[PDB]
Order: sequence, then structure tokens, then C-alpha cells
Amino acid sequence: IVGGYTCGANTVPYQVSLNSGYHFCGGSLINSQWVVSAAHCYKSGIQVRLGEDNINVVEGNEQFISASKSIVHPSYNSNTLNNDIMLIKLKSAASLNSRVASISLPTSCASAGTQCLISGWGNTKSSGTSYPDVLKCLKAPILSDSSCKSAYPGQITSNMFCAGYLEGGKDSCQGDSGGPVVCSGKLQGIVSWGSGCAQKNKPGVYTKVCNYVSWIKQTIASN
Ligand SMILES: NC(=[NH2+])c1ccc2[nH]c(-c3cccc(OC4CCCC4)c3[O-])cc2c1
Ligand SMILES: [Ca+2]
Repeated sequence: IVGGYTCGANTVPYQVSLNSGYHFCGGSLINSQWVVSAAHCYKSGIQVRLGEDNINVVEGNEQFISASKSIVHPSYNSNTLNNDIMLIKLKSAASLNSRVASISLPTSCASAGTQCLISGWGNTKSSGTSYPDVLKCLKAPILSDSSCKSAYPGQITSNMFCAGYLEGGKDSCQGDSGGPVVCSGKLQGIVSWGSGCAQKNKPGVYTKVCNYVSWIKQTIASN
């Protein structure tokens, strides 16, 4: 996160770290055995880490659970990043409490102007790499489709939305991929891509979760 602040230990209880010997993406806990992330974060050998704050130290509250299966959306296109969503089933259910909790799926899409919280252990510099130890947060508004599309002409599909600041300085970045964009207590986005990080007129692009609520439910129900 660039231009973000320290969230505070466990203040974001649905945030998970996807790890394979190092943190590479984020994800959101939606129920004791399922997490939602970005299809582009897929790999084998993923251990899901819950109750994390500082990713390099064990401080208590952490639950490390291996992933049983990752389900990349059947229509994910790695060249356009359209349908950039994946579901991971955990080997065992997580113990939920106030430090580890799931987040709710939306009943409706959100509108431009809605303020959302984005979190992650991704890069904090726009020019260079600086990865934090603790979880960073950023409050960002969903942008209008005309501003999104004027920013990335021909690259936005209807399963994407832009959120951020066109002046630059505050944005999500690499390492945050796969994680949550929560608005009014509902998971509305998944960190997906953008051009550089916190650059002027290049806001972040997120996977529009409201368009997959039925797919997520049908898939969890059949697995
Ligand atoms: N400007 C933004 N709001 C933004 C948001 C998410 C991003 N993710 C990335 C990104 C860049 C290089 C590699 C990535 O994923 C690989 C790391 C782990 C496995 C996949 C990214 O997600 C850039 C990037 C930029
Ligand atoms: Ca830790």
C-alpha cells in the first residue's frame, strides 16, 4: 500500500496472507474454510496465514492452514486479467473469533464515491520496493466508470472498477494483489492491477466482486 497507514494488529480480521516460503499475495476469508483471492495469485504450495499482523514474527493469534484446492475462474484471461478471482478451500476450518473473522459478500454493487478500506503487505514505495512487516491500510473511493475508462482506455471490462486517487501518492501495489476492498462492511473488490503504483492518473483496478456472488455460492456449494 503506498500512502497508507498501519492498520493496527488484527483490526482487519478477514485479511489473510498467501505464503509459499514468503508472502506473495493477500486474500479475504469469506467462511471458516474458504478464502477469495485473485486468479493471477495462483500457484501450488500455498499455506494460508490468518491472524497475521507482522508477517516475519509469530506474536500470537496466527493460524497457518494449507490450501486443499484453488479454483481459478474458468474464464480468467491472464492477458487482460478479466475474471481475476480464485477461491481457495482450506485443508481444515479456521477457528474464528474477533481476531480472525470472515467478511460478507455484497447484495448489490457499490457506487462511485463509496469509500472503501484496502489492506495488504504489498510494496509501500511507488519507485522501488519497500515491503512492510505489518499490515497497511488505505481508505480509497470507488471512481466513476468514465474516469476509469478514460484512464485505461480499452482495458476495463464490466468485471472491473477503479478506486484510488487520480492525483497519485496513495494506491495499492504489488504484494497487495488478491486482497480486499471492503465498502460498508461488504467485500466489493479484490486488488488486481494498475500501471505502476500511486502514479498520477493511473488508479488501481479491482475485480468487481458483486458480479461473482452467484458463481462463488454455486462453486462453494458443489465443492
Ligand atoms: N497500481 C495498482 N493499484 C496495482 C495493484 C495491484 C498490483 N499488482 C501488481 C503486480 C505486479 C507484479 C506482479 C504481481 O503479482 C505476482 C506476485 C506474486 C504472484 C503474482 C502483481 O500482482 C501490480 C499492481 C499494481
Ligand atoms: Ca506474525
